[PDB]
Amino acid sequence: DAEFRHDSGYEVHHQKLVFFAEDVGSNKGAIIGLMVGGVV
Amino acid sequence: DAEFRHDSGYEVHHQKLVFFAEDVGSNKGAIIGLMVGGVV
Amino acid sequence: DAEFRHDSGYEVHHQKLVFFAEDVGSNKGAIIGLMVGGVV
Amino acid sequence: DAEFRHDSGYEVHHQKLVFFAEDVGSNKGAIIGLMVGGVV
Amino acid sequence: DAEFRHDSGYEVHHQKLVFFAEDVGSNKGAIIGLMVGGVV
Amino acid sequence: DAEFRHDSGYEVHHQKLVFFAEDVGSNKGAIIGLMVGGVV
Amino acid sequence: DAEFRHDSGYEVHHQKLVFFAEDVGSNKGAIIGLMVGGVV
Amino acid sequence: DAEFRHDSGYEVHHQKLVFFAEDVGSNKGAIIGLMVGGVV
Amino acid sequence: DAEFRHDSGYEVHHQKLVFFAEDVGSNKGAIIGLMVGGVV
Amino acid sequence: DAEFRHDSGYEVHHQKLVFFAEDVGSNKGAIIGLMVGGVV
Amino acid sequence: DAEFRHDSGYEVHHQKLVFFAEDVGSNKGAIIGLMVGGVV
Amino acid sequence: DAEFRHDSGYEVHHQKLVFFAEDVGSNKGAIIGLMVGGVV
Amino acid sequence: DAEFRHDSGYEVHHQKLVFFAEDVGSNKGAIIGLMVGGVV
Amino acid sequence: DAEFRHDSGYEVHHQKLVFFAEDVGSNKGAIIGLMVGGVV
Amino acid sequence: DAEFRHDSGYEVHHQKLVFFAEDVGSNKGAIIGLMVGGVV
Amino acid sequence: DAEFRHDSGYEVHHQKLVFFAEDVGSNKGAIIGLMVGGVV
Amino acid sequence: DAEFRHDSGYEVHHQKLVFFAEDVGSNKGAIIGLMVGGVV
Amino acid sequence: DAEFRHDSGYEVHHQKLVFFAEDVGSNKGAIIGLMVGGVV
Amino acid sequence: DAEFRHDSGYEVHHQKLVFFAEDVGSNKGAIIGLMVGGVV
Amino acid sequence: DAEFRHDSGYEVHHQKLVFFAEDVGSNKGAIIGLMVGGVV
Amino acid sequence: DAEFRHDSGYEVHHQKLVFFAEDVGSNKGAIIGLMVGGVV
Amino acid sequence: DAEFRHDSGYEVHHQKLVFFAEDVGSNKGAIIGLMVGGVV
Amino acid sequence: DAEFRHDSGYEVHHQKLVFFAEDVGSNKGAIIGLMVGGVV
Amino acid sequence: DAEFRHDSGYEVHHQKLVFFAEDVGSNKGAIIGLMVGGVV
Amino acid sequence: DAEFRHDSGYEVHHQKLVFFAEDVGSNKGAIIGLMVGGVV
Amino acid sequence: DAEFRHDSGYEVHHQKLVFFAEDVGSNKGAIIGLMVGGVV
Amino acid sequence: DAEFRHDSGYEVHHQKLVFFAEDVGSNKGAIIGLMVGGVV
Amino acid sequence: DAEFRHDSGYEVHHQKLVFFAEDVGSNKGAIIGLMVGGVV
Amino acid sequence: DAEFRHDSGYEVHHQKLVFFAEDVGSNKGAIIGLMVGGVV
Amino acid sequence: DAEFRHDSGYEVHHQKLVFFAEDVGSNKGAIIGLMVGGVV
Amino acid sequence: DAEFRHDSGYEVHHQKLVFFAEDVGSNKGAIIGLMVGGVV
Amino acid sequence: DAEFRHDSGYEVHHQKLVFFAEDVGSNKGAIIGLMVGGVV
Amino acid sequence: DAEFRHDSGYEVHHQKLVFFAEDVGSNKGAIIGLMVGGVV
Amino acid sequence: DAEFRHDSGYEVHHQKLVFFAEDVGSNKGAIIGLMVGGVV
Amino acid sequence: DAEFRHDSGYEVHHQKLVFFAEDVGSNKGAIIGLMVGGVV
Amino acid sequence: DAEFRHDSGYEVHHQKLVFFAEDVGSNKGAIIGLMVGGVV
Amino acid sequence: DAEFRHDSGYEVHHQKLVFFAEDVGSNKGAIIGLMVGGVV
Amino acid sequence: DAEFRHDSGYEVHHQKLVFFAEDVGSNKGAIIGLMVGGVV
Amino acid sequence: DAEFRHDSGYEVHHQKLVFFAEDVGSNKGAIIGLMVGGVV
Amino acid sequence: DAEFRHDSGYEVHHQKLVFFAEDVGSNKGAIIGLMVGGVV
Repeated sequence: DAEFRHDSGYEVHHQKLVFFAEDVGSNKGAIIGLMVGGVV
Repeated sequence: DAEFRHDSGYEVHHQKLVFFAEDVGSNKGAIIGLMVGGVV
Repeated sequence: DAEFRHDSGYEVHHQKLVFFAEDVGSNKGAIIGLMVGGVV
Repeated sequence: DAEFRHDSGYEVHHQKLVFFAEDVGSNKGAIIGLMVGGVV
Repeated sequence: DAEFRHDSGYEVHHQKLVFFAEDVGSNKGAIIGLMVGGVV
Repeated sequence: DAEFRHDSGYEVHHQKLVFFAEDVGSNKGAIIGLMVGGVV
Repeated sequence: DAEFRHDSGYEVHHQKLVFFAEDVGSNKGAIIGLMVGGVV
Repeated sequence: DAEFRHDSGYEVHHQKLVFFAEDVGSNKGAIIGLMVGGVV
Repeated sequence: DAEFRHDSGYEVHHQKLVFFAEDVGSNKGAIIGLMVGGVV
Repeated sequence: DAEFRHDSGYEVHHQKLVFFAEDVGSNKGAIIGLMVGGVV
Repeated sequence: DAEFRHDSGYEVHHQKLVFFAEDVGSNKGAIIGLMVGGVV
Repeated sequence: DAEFRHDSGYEVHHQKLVFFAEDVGSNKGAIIGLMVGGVV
Repeated sequence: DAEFRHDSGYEVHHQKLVFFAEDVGSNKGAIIGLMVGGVV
Repeated sequence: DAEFRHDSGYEVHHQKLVFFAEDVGSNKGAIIGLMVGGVV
Repeated sequence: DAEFRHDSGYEVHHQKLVFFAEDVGSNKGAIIGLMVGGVV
Repeated sequence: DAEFRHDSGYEVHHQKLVFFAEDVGSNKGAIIGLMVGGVV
Repeated sequence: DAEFRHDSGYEVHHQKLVFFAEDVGSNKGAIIGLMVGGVV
Repeated sequence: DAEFRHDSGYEVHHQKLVFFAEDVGSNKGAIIGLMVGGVV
Repeated sequence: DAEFRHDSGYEVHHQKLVFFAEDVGSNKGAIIGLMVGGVV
Repeated sequence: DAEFRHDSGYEVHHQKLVFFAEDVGSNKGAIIGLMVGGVV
Repeated sequence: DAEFRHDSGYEVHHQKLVFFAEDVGSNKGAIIGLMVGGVV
Repeated sequence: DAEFRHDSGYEVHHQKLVFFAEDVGSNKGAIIGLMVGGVV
Repeated sequence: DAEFRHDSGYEVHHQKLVFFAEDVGSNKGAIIGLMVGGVV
Repeated sequence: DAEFRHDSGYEVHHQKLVFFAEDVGSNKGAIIGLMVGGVV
Repeated sequence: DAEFRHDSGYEVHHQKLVFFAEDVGSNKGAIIGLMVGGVV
Repeated sequence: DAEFRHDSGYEVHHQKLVFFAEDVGSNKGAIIGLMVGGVV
Repeated sequence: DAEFRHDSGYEVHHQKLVFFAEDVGSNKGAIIGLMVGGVV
Repeated sequence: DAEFRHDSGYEVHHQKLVFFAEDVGSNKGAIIGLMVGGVV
Repeated sequence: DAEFRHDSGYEVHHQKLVFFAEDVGSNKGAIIGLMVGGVV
Repeated sequence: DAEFRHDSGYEVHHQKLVFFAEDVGSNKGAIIGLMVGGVV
Repeated sequence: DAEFRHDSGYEVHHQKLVFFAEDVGSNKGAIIGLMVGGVV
Repeated sequence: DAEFRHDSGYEVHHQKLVFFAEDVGSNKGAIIGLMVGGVV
Repeated sequence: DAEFRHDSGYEVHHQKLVFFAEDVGSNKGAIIGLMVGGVV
Repeated sequence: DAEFRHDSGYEVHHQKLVFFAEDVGSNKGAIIGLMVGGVV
Repeated sequence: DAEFRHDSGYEVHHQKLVFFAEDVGSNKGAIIGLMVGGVV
Repeated sequence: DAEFRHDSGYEVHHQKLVFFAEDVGSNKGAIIGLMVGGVV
Repeated sequence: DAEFRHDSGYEVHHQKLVFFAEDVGSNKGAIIGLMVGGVV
Repeated sequence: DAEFRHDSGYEVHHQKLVFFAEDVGSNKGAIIGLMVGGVV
Repeated sequence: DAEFRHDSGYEVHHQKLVFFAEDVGSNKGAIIGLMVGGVV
Repeated sequence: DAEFRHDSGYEVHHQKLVFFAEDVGSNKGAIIGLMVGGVV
């Protein structure tokens, strides 16, 4: 995207498991079926 | 998006499990079927 | 969106489980079926 | 995207497991089915 | 993309496992089915 | 891409395993099915 | 691409293993099926 | 590419193993199926 | 390519093993199926 | 290529093993299937 | 190619083993299947 | 090639073994299947 | 080729073994299957 | 070739073994299958 | 070739063994299968 | 060839053994299978 | 050939052995299978 | 040949053994299978 | 040949052994299988 | 031959042994199988 | 869908223009945020 | 859906324009926010 | 989809223009955010 | 899909233009963000 | 896909133009972000 | 795919132009970001 | 693929032009970022 | 592939031009970034 | 591949031009970044 | 390949031009960056 | 390859021109960057 | 290769020109950068 | 190769010209940069 | 090679010209840069 | 080679010209840079 | 070689010209740069 | 060689001209640069 | 050589001219630069 | 040599000219630059 | 030599001219530059 992202960690006293999945999905811009510049 | 995101952690005294799934879904912009610039 | 988001953690004394799913769903912008610039 | 990203670590006292999957999905720009510059 | 990225490490007191996967997916630019410069 | 990337390491008190895989997927530029400069 | 990359190491107190795989995938420029300069 | 790259090492107190693989994949330039300068 | 590359070493207190493989893959320039200067 | 390369060593306190394999793969220039200067 | 290369050594306190293999692969110039200067 | 190459040694305190192989592979110039100066 | 090469030695405190094999491979100029100056 | 070469030695405190093999491979000029000055 | 070569020695404190083999391979000029000055 | 060569010695404190084998290989000029001045 | 050669000796403090085998190989000029001044 | 050669000696403090063999090989001029001045 | 040769000696402090073998090999001029001044 | 040759001695301090074998080999002029001044 | 579709044309006495766009929209199956097979 | 669709044309005596956009909208199946198989 | 489609043409007495765009939109199967086989 | 498609043409009395674009859009199978076989 | 396709032509009394683009879009199988066989 | 395709032509009374492009887009099989056989 | 293809021609009364481009796009099999057989 | 292909011609009354390009694109098998047989 | 191909011609009443290019693109087998048989 | 190929001609009433280019592109078999039989 | 090929001609009533270029491209077997039988 | 080839001619009523080139390109077997039997 | 080849001619009513060039290119066997039987 | 070859002629009613050039290119066996039977 | 060859002629009604060139290229056996039977 | 060859003639009704050139090229056996039976 | 050869003539109704040149080229056995029976 | 040869004549109705040249070139046995029975 | 040769004549109805030149070239046995039975 | 030779004549009807030149060339045995039975 036209902007950024961020993340942060820091400590813990025991075991830690982390799973991260960002932005699942097709589109982030524009989807166009058909465009016509001009007819007659 | 034209804006950013953020996250934060910090500590804990025992085991921690974390699962993250951001922005599930197709679109973040525009979907359009068809456009006509001008007819007759 | 044109606005950001945030999250926070902090500690606990025992095991903690977290599951997060943000913005489930297709659209965040505009959906258009058909547009006509002008006829006759 | 026209913007960057970031990440952060820092220490912990025991074992840590991390799994990261950035931007899963087809499109980040524009998809066009068919475009016509002009007809008659 | 038109912008860069970043990452960060730092130490820990015990074993750490890290798995990283950036930008899984087909497109980061523009996909065009067919384009016509002009007809009659 | 038209921009660079970065990474960072630093020490740790015990064993560390790291696996890195950037930019999985076909396209980073433009894919065009067919283009016509002009017809009649 | 039109831009460079970077990496960083630094020390550690015990054994470290690193595996690096950069830019897996076919395309980094332009792929064209067929282009026509002009017809009639 | 049209830009350079970089890497960095530095020391360590115990054994280190490194495996590196840059730019796996077919294309870094342009692939054209068929191009026509002009027809009739 | 139209630009250079770089690498760096430096010392270590114990044994180090390094394996390096740069730019694995067929193409770094242009591939053309067939090209026509002009027809009729 | 149209640009140069570089490498660096420096000392170490114990045994070091290095294996280097640059630019694996067929092409670094242009591959043409068939080209026609002109037809009728 | 149209540009040179470089390498560097320097000392070490214990044994060192080095294996080097530059530019494995067929082509560094141009490969043409068939070219036609002109037909009718 | 149309440019030169270089290498460097320097001392060491214990034994050193070096194996060096330059430009393994068939081509450094141009390979042509067949060329036609002109037909009818 | 149209350019020269270089190498360098310098001393060492213990035994050194060196093996050098430059430019292994068939071609360094031009290979042509068949050429026709002109037909009809 | 159309250019020259070079090498360098210098001293050493213990035994040294060197093996040198320059320009392995058949061709350094031009190989032609068959050439025709002109037909009809 | 159309250019000369060079070599250099200099002293050493202990024994040295040297083996040198230059330009192994058939051709340094031009190889032609068959040439025709002109046909009909 | 159309250019000369060179070599250099200089002293040494202990025994030295040298073996020199220049230009192993058949051809330094031109090899022609069959040449035709003209046919009909 | 059309050019000369050179060599150099100079002293040494202990025994030295030298072996010199210059230009091993059949051809230094031109080899022709068959040449025809002209046919019909 | 069409050019001369050279060699150089100079003294030595201990025994020296030299073996020299110049231009081993059949041809230094032109070898032709057969020639035809003209046919019909 | 059409040019001369040269050699050089000078003194020595201890025993010296020299063996010289110049231009071993059959041909130094031209060898012709058969030649025809003209046929019909 | 068409040119001369040369050699040099000079004083020596201890025993010296020299062996010279100049231009061993069959041909120094021209060898022809058969010549025909003209046929029919 | 688990069912097919259909279309029909037939004639007209003058010019006819038709534009068709089937099934505008993201989904035809199922979109779900998250599932849990079982907890404690 | 589990049902098919249909369309029909037939003729008219003058110009006719038709624009058709079927099933505009995201969902045709089922959308689920979160589902739990069972807790305690 | 698990079912097929169809289309039909037939004749007309004058010019006809037809534009067709089937199934614009991301999904025809299943999209899953995250699934868990079982926890504790 | 698990089913086929179809199309039909047939003749007309004057010029006809047809443009066809089937199945524009990313997905036709299954997209999964992350799946877990089992945890504790 | 697991099924085939079809097309049909047939004649027409005047000029006809046809443009066909089948299955534009990234995916036709399955895309998985990350899958885990089992954890603890 | 696991199934074949088809096409059909047949005649026409005047000129016909046809342009055909099949299966535009990256994937026809399976794309996986990262897979884990099992952890602890 | 695991299945074949087909095409058909047949005659026409006037000129016909055909352009065919099948299966444009990177993948027809499987693409994997990283796979792990098993960890601890 | 694991299956064959086909094509068909047949006659025509006037000139015909055909251009055919099969299977443009990188992959027809499997592309793998990195695989691990097993770790600890 | 593991299967064959085919083609067909047949006659025509006037001139015909044909241009054919099969399987343009890098890969028909397997491309692997790196493989590990086993670690610890 | 592991299967054969085929082609067919047959007659024609007027001139015919044919150009054929099979299997353009680098690879038919297997390309491997680096393989490891086993580590510790 | 492990299989053969074929071709066919047959007659024609007027002039015919044919140009054939089989299997343009580097590889038909296996290309290995570097392989290791085993380490420690 | 491990299999043979074939070709066929047959007659024709007027002039025919044929130009044929098989297997243009470097490799038909195996190319290996470097192989190691075993290390420690 | 490990198999044979074949060709065929047969008659023609007017003039015929044929040009044949089989297996143009460097390698038909195995090319190895460097091989090691075993190290320590 | 380990196999033979073949060719065939047969008659013709008018003039015929044939040119044959088999197996252009350097290698038909094995090329090795350097081989080591064993080290320490 | 380790196998024989063959050729065939037969008659013709008018003039015939034949030019034949077998196996142009340096190597039909083994070319080795350097071999080492064993080191320490 | 380790096998024989063959040729065939037979009659003809008008003039015939034949030119035959077998095995042009340097090597039919083995070429070795330098071989060592054993070192220390 | 270790095998024989053959040739054949037979009659002809008009004039015939034949030119034969067998095995042009330097080597039919083994060429060795330098061999060592054993060192220390 | 270690094997014999053969030739054949037979009659002819009109004039015949034959020119024959066997085994042009230097070597039919073994050529050795320098050989050493043993050193220290 | 170690084997014999052969030839054959037979009659002829008109004039016949024959020219025979066997084994032009220097060597049929062994050529050695210099050989050493043993050193120290 | 160690074997004999042979030739054959037989009757002729008209004038016949024969020219024979057997085994032209320097060597039929062994040529040695210099041989040493033993040193020190």
